[PDB]
Amino acid sequence: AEKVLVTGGAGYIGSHTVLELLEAGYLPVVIDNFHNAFRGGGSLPESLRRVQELTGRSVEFEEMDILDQGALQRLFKKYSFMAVIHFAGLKAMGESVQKPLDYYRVNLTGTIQLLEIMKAHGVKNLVFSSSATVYGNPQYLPLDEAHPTGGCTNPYGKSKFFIEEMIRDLCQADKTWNVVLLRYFNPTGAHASGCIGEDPQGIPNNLMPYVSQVAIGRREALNVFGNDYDTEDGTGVRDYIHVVDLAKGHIAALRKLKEQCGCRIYNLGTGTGYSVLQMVQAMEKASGKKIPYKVVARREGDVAACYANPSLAQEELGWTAALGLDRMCEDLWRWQKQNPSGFGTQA
Amino acid sequence: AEKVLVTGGAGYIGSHTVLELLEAGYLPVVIDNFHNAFRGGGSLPESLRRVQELTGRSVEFEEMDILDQGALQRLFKKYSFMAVIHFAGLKAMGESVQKPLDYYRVNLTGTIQLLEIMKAHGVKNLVFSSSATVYGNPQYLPLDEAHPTGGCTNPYGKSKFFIEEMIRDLCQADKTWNVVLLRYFNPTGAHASGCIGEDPQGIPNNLMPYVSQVAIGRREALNVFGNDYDTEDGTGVRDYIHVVDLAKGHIAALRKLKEQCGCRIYNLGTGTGYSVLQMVQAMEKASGKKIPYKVVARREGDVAACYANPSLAQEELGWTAALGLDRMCEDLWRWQKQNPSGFGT
Ligand SMILES: NC(=O)c1ccc[n+]([C@@H]2O[C@H](COP(=O)([O-])OP(=O)(O)OC[C@H]3O[C@@H](n4cnc5c(N)ncnc54)[C@H](O)[C@@H]3O)[C@@H](O)[C@H]2O)c1
Ligand SMILES: NC(=O)c1ccc[n+]([C@@H]2O[C@H](COP(=O)([O-])OP(=O)(O)OC[C@H]3O[C@@H](n4cnc5c(N)ncnc54)[C@H](O)[C@@H]3O)[C@@H](O)[C@H]2O)c1
Ligand SMILES: CC(=O)N[C@H]1[C@@H](OP(=O)(O)OP(=O)(O)OC[C@H]2O[C@@H](n3ccc(=O)[nH]c3=O)[C@H](O)[C@@H]2O)O[C@H](CO)[C@@H](O)[C@@H]1O
Ligand SMILES: CC(=O)N[C@H]1[C@@H](OP(=O)(O)OP(=O)(O)OC[C@H]2O[C@@H](n3ccc(=O)[nH]c3=O)[C@H](O)[C@@H]2O)O[C@H](CO)[C@@H](O)[C@@H]1O
Ligand SMILES: [Cl-]
Ligand SMILES: [Cl-]
Ligand SMILES: [Cl-]
Ligand SMILES: [Cl-]
Ligand SMILES: [Mg+2]
Repeated sequence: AEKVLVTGGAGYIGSHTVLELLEAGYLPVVIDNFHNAFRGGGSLPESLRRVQELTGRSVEFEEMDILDQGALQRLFKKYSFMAVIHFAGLKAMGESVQKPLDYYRVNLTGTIQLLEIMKAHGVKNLVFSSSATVYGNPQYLPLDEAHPTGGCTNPYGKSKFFIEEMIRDLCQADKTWNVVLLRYFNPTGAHASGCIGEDPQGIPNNLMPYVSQVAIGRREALNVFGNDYDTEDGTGVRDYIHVVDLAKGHIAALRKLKEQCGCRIYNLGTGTGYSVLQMVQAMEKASGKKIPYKVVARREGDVAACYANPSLAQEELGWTAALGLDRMCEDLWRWQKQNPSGFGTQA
Repeated sequence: AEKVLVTGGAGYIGSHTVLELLEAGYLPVVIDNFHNAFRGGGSLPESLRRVQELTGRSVEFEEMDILDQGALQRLFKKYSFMAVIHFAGLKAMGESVQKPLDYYRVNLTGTIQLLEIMKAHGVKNLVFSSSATVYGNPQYLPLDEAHPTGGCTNPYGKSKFFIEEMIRDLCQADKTWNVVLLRYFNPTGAHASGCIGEDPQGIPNNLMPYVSQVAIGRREALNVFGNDYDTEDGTGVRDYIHVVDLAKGHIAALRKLKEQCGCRIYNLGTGTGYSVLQMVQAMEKASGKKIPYKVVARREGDVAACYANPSLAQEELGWTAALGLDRMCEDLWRWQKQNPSGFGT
């Protein structure tokens, strides 16, 4: 009977998570300001309109910015939330380094405000979207939760780190709060229906969408950012994790909250690292198309290799990433093929 | 632009700095929300009313909160600022650990709003009130700017480190910004006049005001937080710096901004550390009163010794603290004796 508030719920990870919540019997209330989500023909973001169709369950949604104090207050007054899953924020589009204040305002002040509003309304259960970037340049691998944090590169990563810190202090000061900080690795793939997925606007900054776009025939070749790293093939290595697994990890996080767990931090990754070339190859296999690429200059601030140690999460969260590489690629391909130009309003 | 905005200008360090600004020929505009400042009988906070009286120069003031975006907008439209000295914030009333959100809201969100307005109005010159707390538990002494920072014990100190980091990022992103981050050590003392000084409410958390309150007779005895540290006498050692010198350091920071220095960080300390007992003794000498004390348990999170390496500030800012221990004690006593109840009741 008590709701779960989902901020930034119309985005990539958020939409997939709303779907999992609905299927698991939860009742979400979703907010988003369309900063990086496509408007549908109706009131709902297209992503969520599709989630409603897929699940056969209604999606409760309000267009709203987490920076809008009054709206946020009214929302918390109107419903009785039992928890909040916070995805809303700015993510690097390689942008952060150039616009620190936007990241500090949206991510930092936006989250402080949300926490204040939560406290004031007696909602002290949170699931926070963190990231492997908080670990900075890996000092060792795989990255376990004990790996040093902070020392992050850009404003985006620092914003995530500062937020983690704040929540940690909050839990320390008030034993009644429960917060699960989830450090995601590299989310990829799409819901198996092929109806929703990652919907980038313009030239994708991330690997996977660029690859699929080449495979679909929109882009000519993949620009590989350096091949001189200290890795097996010289190309960057990352722990790619299926968005569906990631979304399910959120449900696990809600259950953890119910245990009155205090502050907990978990990596959400598969524990397996793949290089850029390995991802291209898997995409060629999924797509049944050759995927050309060209090696270009390294990208500023890029790390050589990053991958998780997912044992804490398996142990404490009762969660593991069930989907493999081919699944990720096949699911991404399905979304891409069925939606050559991403989301669009209904015909 | 011409004017200098002084946030939290009605506070301890800020009011002394406003005085110095006025004496140096600057034109300040002060804002404060009275969160930790005493209101006078007029518009001005008592501290500033006094500064006005002492300098014979007017104090331009506006009561407002840094968290008020609308008020910030109006302020920046009304005046043409050339720089901003940012003192406004919450300090540990030992509190931080217990009220993180208040600290993060006022210190982080407030500073971010200020930086935004500054950016909006093209006022990209800032002097920020930082603290030696950012260094965390000292790895070596004295503390130079190169010592590691972050990994702060508390929400208050963390807030300070996060702010420095944000400012660093801002300066990186926009080379037109100039920012001087001043890491204060342990501010003490008062203006020579004895008319203004630190005005704590309730039982003071800091050593000096507690000491002065014992001497004046407001407190029975000083509780000494441990005598078993690895210090010459077993008690905590700190770099006590006269608030007047600190205020003067802000003027040196202003001149630094004019060089188009980008982001610079400096310690504001004397480089001389004194123990709790040494301070007690020096205050007995200054006040002519006895200051009884009792040794109690160590205070959670306390560091044995902390003091500055003042070289960089001397070399780069061209500033050094001139007033020593006796002077600090003499000035602190005068303020306390002459104002037994602080600014008012
Ligand atoms: N995708 C990744 O690789 C990745 C990795 C690390 C952590 N994260 C974090 O996880 C979260 C979700 O990432 P994602 O890939 O789904 O990104 P996304 O951009 O698709 O999702 C974020 C959603 O937040 C919304 N939003 C942005 N600012 C808002 C505001 N002020 N008020 C309300 N809504 C606002 C956007 O419109 C968007 O729908 C983000 O916080 C992101 O930083 C993602
Ligand atoms: N005194 C110290 O020992 C010490 C140590 C190092 C750094 N600092 C920092 O130096 C600064 C000044 O310290 P101080 O001793 O003068 O403290 P203070 O409390 O006397 O001065 C702060 C002033 O800011 C005002 N203020 C607080 N919140 C405000 C808000 N939201 N809007 C507007 N005004 C607001 C308060 O009313 C007060 O007058 C603070 O940033 C403090 O954290 C102080
Ligand atoms: C949303 C997000 O948090 N992105 C961050 C994440 O990126 P991260 O590197 O994890 O993820 P990407 O998808 O951008 O890149 C994955 C890998 O593919 C490579 N690649 C990617 C795209 C492309 O067109 N060509 C190519 O060769 C990258 O160099 C990397 O080796 O960590 C990086 C390093 O800390 C940061 O710089 C990014 O801001
Ligand atoms: C760990 C820390 O960051 N603490 C704060 C404290 O520093 P800090 O601890 O240095 O300063 P204090 O004035 O509180 O104490 C100075 C010394 O006196 C001792 N003492 C103090 C009071 C008392 O009643 N009895 C006693 O014995 C302390 O143990 C210490 O050794 O004030 C600074 C501003 O002034 C703040 O910037 C700091 O956030
Ligand atoms: Cl409800
Ligand atoms: Cl007045
Ligand atoms: Cl003016
Ligand atoms: Cl001094
Ligand atoms: Mg393990």
